[PDB]
Amino acid sequence: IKEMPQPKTFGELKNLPLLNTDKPVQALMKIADELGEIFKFEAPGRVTRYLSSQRLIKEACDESRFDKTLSQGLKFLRDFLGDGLATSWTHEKNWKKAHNILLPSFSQQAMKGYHASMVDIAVQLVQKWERLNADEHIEVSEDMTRLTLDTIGLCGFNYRFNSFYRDQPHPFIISMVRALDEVMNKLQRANPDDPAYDENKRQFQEDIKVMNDLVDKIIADRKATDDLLTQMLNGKDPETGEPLDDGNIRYQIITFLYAGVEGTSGLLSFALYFLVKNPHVLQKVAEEAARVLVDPVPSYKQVKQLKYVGMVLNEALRLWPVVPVFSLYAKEDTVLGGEYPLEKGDEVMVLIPQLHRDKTVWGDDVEEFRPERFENPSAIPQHAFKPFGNGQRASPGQQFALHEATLVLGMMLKHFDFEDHTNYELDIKELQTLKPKGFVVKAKSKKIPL
Ligand code: HEM
Repeated sequence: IKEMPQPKTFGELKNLPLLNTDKPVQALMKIADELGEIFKFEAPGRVTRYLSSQRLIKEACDESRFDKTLSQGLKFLRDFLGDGLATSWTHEKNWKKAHNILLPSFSQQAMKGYHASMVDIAVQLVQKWERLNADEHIEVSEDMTRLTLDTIGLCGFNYRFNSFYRDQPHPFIISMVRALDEVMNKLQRANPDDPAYDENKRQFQEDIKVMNDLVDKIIADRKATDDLLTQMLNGKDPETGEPLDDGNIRYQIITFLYAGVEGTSGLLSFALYFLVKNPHVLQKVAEEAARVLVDPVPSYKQVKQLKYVGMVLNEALRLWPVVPVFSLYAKEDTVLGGEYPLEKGDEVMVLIPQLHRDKTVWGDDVEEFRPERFENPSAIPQHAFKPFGNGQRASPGQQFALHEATLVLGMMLKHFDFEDHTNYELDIKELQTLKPKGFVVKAKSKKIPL
């Protein structure tokens, strides 16, 4: 039975000032590197424990001992995501119902139905890059976000955001990013009732209205005229026979569009970054892309044969898991690793970037980008790789995300050579999800028609 380490406290503010940064997850990684596999973190009125080792995280991932909790971050996201799937307690009224109703929208049959829409948007991206002049460059994170929002819009809702017909981000992206930024600010605010924050609160309500205005256009357009929206509006819970309430449906739509703005866009941006920084890996992916993608547009079967592209995407998720933390609570009194006693309700945070750098399960070379790590998935120890979370509360979008990401990276490397023309230094923007900031490249067309 050991005493848990804790970083510097600041009187009544406890540890809160340590995360007074634009990069709090990166700050928590530095604390983990100082204090080791577990440390206590206190803020006014709340305590959590950050886990960094596979040894402790494997116990946290035991669903008989631990269930999902909402971090302060996820609690604030309920301001516009409500009790959608991601921001619901496991035993809250709409979690199990929504989970059951939306399950067949991620079926193998659903995935085959989505492929044609993913190709539509991927073709738009390739055509944009083909039409750039010699003196121009690509804003990588920006164009990856255009693609992922358009893909979930078309695949999920038969709605065209038409992000490639806009120089600035779609108003929905502008408002969602501004809302996510306000939540990052709220996590650092000790005195939220201060009148100095009245303008912030007004702007927050305005951004929530813009997002709700778009949800109205998606529903109106469906009324005017078989996908995720069909299942939301018409699907009934097989257990109870009850459909989703109109209010919950709206929260689910914004939740799935949030997957469109953050997550897959981060992965694709991180993936291209690692490729331009590791030219031998880029050459290998370019060779696979050329060999497998023999048709003008990729088939479902051809995307499944892009094996090394899959390994590249997994190695991007290892180093920079784009959803970097998930939170759990002790269902009963328990002892973590035979050293740390927890009371019922005690909260733990899985620091995924630190888990993915645990030398005891990954070896010495944890900082090296080596997709060859994932040549044999079965050789990776249990609970050593958790970019999609854990158990019944794990990502339902894993297959969707990796299919989209494989298709896009495959086509990109089939159609273009890439130059890191500015010698870009990785700068990671944090919104409770991770994405490169200011990442720019030049593309050279291989002149292969679509
Ligand atoms: C690289 C891409 C993605 C990553 C890394 C990712 C990661 C995650 C993680 C870690 C969680 C668990 C969060 C927690 O325990 O608090 C999660 C939940 C979820 N993800 Fe994903 N995700 C990705 C793509 C997607 C996509 C494309 C969709 C939808 C189309 C999606 C929908 C969801 C939903 C609805 C949940 C909540 C599930 C529930 O609790 O019932 N994700 N995701």
